[PDB]
This record gives sequence, C-alpha cells and structure tokens, in this order.
Amino acid sequence: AMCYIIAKRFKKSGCVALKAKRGKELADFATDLQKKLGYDIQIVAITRPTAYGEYEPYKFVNSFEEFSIEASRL
Repeated sequence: AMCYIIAKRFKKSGCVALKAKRGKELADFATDLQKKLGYDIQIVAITRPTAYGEYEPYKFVNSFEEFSIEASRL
C-alpha cells in the first residue's frame, strides 16, 4: 500500500514528507536514515497528512534523495 514517510525533529514543529510505497526498500531507507540522523529525529510512516495535523507544517518532497537532503537539514 502507499504511505508517507515523515522525518521530524521531536523538539521542532513541521516535518518533511514523501509519498512512498510500503515495502522492503522503504523500510531499509528509513532504517538507514534513522541511524544517520540520530535519536533527536523521528522517522515514521503515516497514512496521510490530515490524519497527523500535529506534524504541520508539511514540506513535501518527490524523491528519496530529496527526502534525505531535507531530513538532514531539520
């Protein structure tokens, strides 16, 4: 199924979001990025932004590479 993968700093408002297919590729990508960014950053999959208004404002990106760049700037 489809989801959004989300990166968010626990102590700051807003997030980075990428629409993505659930699967092993996404799980590996998210696991690797979680290691690089550390414990202060949350990486989570959600169904859709309106179900998670607490992560606003959303910055949407269109590739894994752009997601990694923007997540690292949080």
